[PDB]
Amino acid sequence: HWGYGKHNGPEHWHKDFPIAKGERQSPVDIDTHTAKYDPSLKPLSVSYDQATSLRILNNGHAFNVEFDDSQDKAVLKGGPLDGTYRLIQFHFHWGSLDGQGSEHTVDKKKYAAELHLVHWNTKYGDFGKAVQQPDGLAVLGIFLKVGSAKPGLQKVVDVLDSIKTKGKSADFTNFDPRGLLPESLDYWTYPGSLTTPPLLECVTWIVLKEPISVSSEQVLKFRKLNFNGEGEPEELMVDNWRPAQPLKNRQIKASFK
Ligand SMILES: NS(=O)(=O)c1nnc(NC(=O)Cc2cccs2)s1
Ligand SMILES: [Zn+2]
Repeated sequence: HWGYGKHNGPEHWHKDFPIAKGERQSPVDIDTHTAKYDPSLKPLSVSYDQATSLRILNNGHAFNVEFDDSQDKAVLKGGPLDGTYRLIQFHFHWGSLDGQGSEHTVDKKKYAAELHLVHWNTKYGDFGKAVQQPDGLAVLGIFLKVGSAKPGLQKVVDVLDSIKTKGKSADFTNFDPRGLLPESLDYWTYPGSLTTPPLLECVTWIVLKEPISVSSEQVLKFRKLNFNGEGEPEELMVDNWRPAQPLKNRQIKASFK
């Protein structure tokens, strides 16, 4: 099955998922000088005050913190979006070294990790229907650099020992995702895809300009997770990022000058 190793990594995905070579694949390199300011772009509206987190799961590729999305509790609106997108889960991609780990790059620069807050368009009724639509998802992407600790990330870091291996889950209630956001909501936006199989071209990507800083100890704990299940040979969950894909016929728009 697919993964991030030598024999099943991103260069192999197209064999099971031919859309891997499609017209709107993600991630991409964000060339900041080529991105065009669009003064018609609205400010982002992030309303996470009523967010209800449920649990955290190691899925063998990353870990997902999942939310109750059966009501408008945590929603993303505005920006390039029409309508309301409901938060369903967040996860990260990270490196084996601080010099790599992000999926999007900025003028070819790689960050240590990248946070993805995944939202689905409520007009499609549920996530499964939404991913079949070109405007089905909105993923808010936030870069992580190594520096000062992010206090709002610590509760995530501390539960990771309980989900070390593939298939392990733990209760994860009352987590506030607002503690993962940077100060500024200036963003770049472009139409793209899921960055893991099935690689569906259903995502409006909104990537924040300002990274958050996390500590060396915090990202070190991400790297102690396992791709494998318990009782299988240990393989550290690191470098679970897809590299930049061709931009093709797309324009990246910026919300800021
Ligand atoms: N890296 S990414 O954000 O582009 C993604 N790639 N695949 C994804 N699949 C899902 O979010 C399905 C799930 C919904 C709720 C729990 S899992 S997100
Ligand atoms: Zn992701």
